[PDB]
Amino acid sequence: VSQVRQNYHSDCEAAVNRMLNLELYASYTYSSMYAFFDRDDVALHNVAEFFKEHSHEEREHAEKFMKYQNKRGGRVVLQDIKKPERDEWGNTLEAMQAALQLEKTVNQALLDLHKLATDKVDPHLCDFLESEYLEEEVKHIKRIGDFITNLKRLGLPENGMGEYLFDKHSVKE
Amino acid sequence: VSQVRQNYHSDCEAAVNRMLNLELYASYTYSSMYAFFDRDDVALHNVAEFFKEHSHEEREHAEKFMKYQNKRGGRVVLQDIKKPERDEWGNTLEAMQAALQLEKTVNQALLDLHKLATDKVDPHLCDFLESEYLEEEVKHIKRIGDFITNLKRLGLPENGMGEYLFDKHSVKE
Amino acid sequence: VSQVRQNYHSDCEAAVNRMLNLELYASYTYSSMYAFFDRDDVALHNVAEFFKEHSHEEREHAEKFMKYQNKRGGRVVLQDIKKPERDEWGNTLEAMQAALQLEKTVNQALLDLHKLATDKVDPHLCDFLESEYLEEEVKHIKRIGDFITNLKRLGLPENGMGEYLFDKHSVKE
Amino acid sequence: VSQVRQNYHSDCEAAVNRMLNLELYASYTYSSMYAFFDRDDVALHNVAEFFKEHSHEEREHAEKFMKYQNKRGGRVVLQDIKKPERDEWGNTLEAMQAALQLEKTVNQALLDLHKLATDKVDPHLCDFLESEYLEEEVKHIKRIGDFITNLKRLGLPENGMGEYLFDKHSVKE
Ligand SMILES: [Cl-]
Ligand SMILES: [Cl-]
Ligand SMILES: [Cl-]
Ligand SMILES: [Cl-]
Ligand SMILES: [Cl-]
Ligand SMILES: [Cl-]
Ligand SMILES: [Cl-]
Ligand SMILES: [Cl-]
Ligand SMILES: [Cl-]
Ligand SMILES: [Cl-]
Ligand SMILES: [Cl-]
Ligand SMILES: [Cl-]
Ligand SMILES: [Cl-]
Ligand SMILES: [Cl-]
Ligand SMILES: [Co+2]
Ligand SMILES: [Co+2]
Ligand SMILES: [Co+2]
Ligand SMILES: [Co+2]
Ligand SMILES: [Co+2]
Ligand SMILES: [Co+2]
Ligand SMILES: [Co+2]
Ligand SMILES: [Co+2]
Ligand SMILES: [Co+2]
Ligand SMILES: [Co+2]
Ligand SMILES: [Co+2]
Ligand SMILES: [Co+2]
Ligand SMILES: [Co+2]
Ligand SMILES: [Co+2]
Ligand SMILES: [Co+2]
Ligand SMILES: [Co+2]
Ligand SMILES: [Co+2]
Ligand SMILES: [Co+2]
Ligand SMILES: [Co+2]
Ligand SMILES: [Mg+2]
Ligand SMILES: [Mg+2]
Ligand SMILES: [Mg+2]
Ligand SMILES: [Mg+2]
Ligand SMILES: [Mg+2]
Ligand SMILES: [Mg+2]
Ligand SMILES: [Mg+2]
Ligand SMILES: [Mg+2]
Ligand SMILES: [Mg+2]
Ligand SMILES: [Mg+2]
Ligand SMILES: [Mg+2]
Ligand SMILES: [Mg+2]
Ligand SMILES: [Mg+2]
Ligand SMILES: [Mg+2]
Ligand SMILES: [Mg+2]
Ligand SMILES: [Mg+2]
Ligand SMILES: [Mg+2]
Ligand SMILES: [Mg+2]
Ligand SMILES: [Mg+2]
Ligand SMILES: [Mg+2]
Repeated sequence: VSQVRQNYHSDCEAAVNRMLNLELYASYTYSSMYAFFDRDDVALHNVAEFFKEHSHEEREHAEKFMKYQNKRGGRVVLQDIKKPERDEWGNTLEAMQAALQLEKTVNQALLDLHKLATDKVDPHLCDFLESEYLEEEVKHIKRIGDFITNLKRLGLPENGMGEYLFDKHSVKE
Repeated sequence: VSQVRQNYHSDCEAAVNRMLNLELYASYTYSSMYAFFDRDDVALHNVAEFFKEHSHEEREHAEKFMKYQNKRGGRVVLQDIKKPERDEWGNTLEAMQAALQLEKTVNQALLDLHKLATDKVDPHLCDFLESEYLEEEVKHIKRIGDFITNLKRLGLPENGMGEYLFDKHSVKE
Repeated sequence: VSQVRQNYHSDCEAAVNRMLNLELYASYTYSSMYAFFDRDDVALHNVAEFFKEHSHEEREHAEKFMKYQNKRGGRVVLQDIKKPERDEWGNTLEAMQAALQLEKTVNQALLDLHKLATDKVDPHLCDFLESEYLEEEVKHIKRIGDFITNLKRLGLPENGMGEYLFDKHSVKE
Repeated sequence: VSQVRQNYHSDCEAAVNRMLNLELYASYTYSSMYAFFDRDDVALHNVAEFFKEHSHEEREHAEKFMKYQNKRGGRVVLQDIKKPERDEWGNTLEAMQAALQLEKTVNQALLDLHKLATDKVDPHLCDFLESEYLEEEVKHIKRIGDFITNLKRLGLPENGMGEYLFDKHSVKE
């Protein structure tokens, strides 16, 4: 084993690699959303830029797992980054609904990793998850839920004026 | 009696303690409104922050009565702060209507205290009320009434787009 | 359930609401202490301002629980804020002794909530408690204990000169 | 009558002149206290300077009544400024006790003038009293009472060390 490795279970190492792939998957889905909202026949630029920012964030989340793996003496093992589930995202409401589920999927995986870390008596990995990931997920989920609420209030999906207003007044940088 | 006490009727002292409790009650009701508008299924953040600010104001109003009581040689006597009348506040219109009635209840109590102070020939307490409270109440009542007018114009309670517009254009910090 | 809610047990949600009430209760007790030490026949202003500051802190602690509840998709439910146990607080020693017990009551409730969160496998709530509350409690308890030690050294309750010296040299802003 | 005079009763004009004399009397008493505490066999300089400051304040209070009288079209009529009741003031406690009674005498006279003004339906004179005098009296009375409390706590009159400590830690500029 690595000279640095101490109290780091094989199962946690593998789970970190799986998590990294999921972060990368989330990044790629948000890129798809960005591109959709930048289409000339969609054209909700502030929405698009929100998704772009989230794509970037998720990619940083992935980088931080790679660094974590090496710090603990584990070995980064990459897998294919699967393409997003959809090619087209309907409208701002549908996209936000998809983003909420994505975030909850990410969160569940983080929570599962934390439970594994707990089981294996790995306080360092717990702390990393709690300090760098779990609160950010709560924040994202809350923000997106709040957006959904507003989109529904604004009459989505039918009310185009409402969709326009949201893009112009909600999606603050 | 206190060495400082001069021209301060027992009835005014007691009425000051009652008023203090009412200020605290008002603060707590506005906190409830804040929390309601911060819910993920409500999500009107600027509305929420308006109520939060008013909660803070009312708590300062209470502190100022405590200081006043001691300055005059009276004794602060606290009672339970009753929970707000509702757990849920419907929508921005219903909440603003409740806030208007709350402010008018506060104002009536202030006016009643002023009449007591007058009756007891206490110019100092009159002046305090006039200089620190009565004008602020008029301002609040006016602001909230103006909001109600606008909320009705915007189609509340039914018109969700109108509610959204209000949150984004009216509730200035 | 709320669209945001994920891994948040009903029991934890209720316990958060109870905790919030206790923070508010602590705030109100410290306000009472402030008012007592501001009395003309007590007149220990720096002591009074220490308690005032703690009142404000506790109220901020309460606000942070309200925000936490909403972030997790729970629902804030308020109860009456009970009046403090005493109307009068004796002297600086008695008050500090009461404040120590108050802080320990708060701490015990936080520790109990953490144990519940642990039992329910809620790392997010653990982290919140550990990062925002538990260390602050240790600090407060230590500070107040240190004050008690000094008050006893200074001859409280009998030694008025000692009480005066404490107010003028210990209770630093 | 003066060309400016409007709604100004002869009784109020005379009462203003009496009040002015009382302000001047208060000033002169505080000067006496200053001189006593500056004696080489008393030597409590910070105490002395507190009284000096109050002497100056009272003299400004008198000036403001003179200006008020002329503004309303009354005529300033001066009387002798009587010497203070004592030549010697004992100690810091005795002096503060005398200052408390002096302030309460001043306050009573102000309150009496306000009642006269009320009776004569003179809102301008009411307002002047409330805005320029009555709150300052409450503040002074409170401050001095607080000092008395502390002086008693410190063991006055017998405890010279306590008197010294008060001069060095209480009588802030
Ligand atoms: Cl290992
Ligand atoms: Cl598709
Ligand atoms: Cl985080
Ligand atoms: Cl706009
Ligand atoms: Cl009285
Ligand atoms: Cl309700
Ligand atoms: Cl006002
Ligand atoms: Cl849940
Ligand atoms: Cl009691
Ligand atoms: Cl902490
Ligand atoms: Cl010192
Ligand atoms: Cl006239
Ligand atoms: Cl004499
Ligand atoms: Cl004044
Ligand atoms: Co752009
Ligand atoms: Co992520
Ligand atoms: Co990067
Ligand atoms: Co983020
Ligand atoms: Co905000
Ligand atoms: Co108020
Ligand atoms: Co405050
Ligand atoms: Co008046
Ligand atoms: Co205001
Ligand atoms: Co202060
Ligand atoms: Co607290
Ligand atoms: Co606050
Ligand atoms: Co931690
Ligand atoms: Co603290
Ligand atoms: Co000097
Ligand atoms: Co004066
Ligand atoms: Co001058
Ligand atoms: Co006035
Ligand atoms: Co003054
Ligand atoms: Mg090797
Ligand atoms: Mg392995
Ligand atoms: Mg933009
Ligand atoms: Mg495929
Ligand atoms: Mg954190
Ligand atoms: Mg007494
Ligand atoms: Mg009474
Ligand atoms: Mg805002
Ligand atoms: Mg009840
Ligand atoms: Mg005014
Ligand atoms: Mg729902
Ligand atoms: Mg439940
Ligand atoms: Mg201080
Ligand atoms: Mg009770
Ligand atoms: Mg910490
Ligand atoms: Mg003429
Ligand atoms: Mg005349
Ligand atoms: Mg000095
Ligand atoms: Mg004579
Ligand atoms: Mg004033």
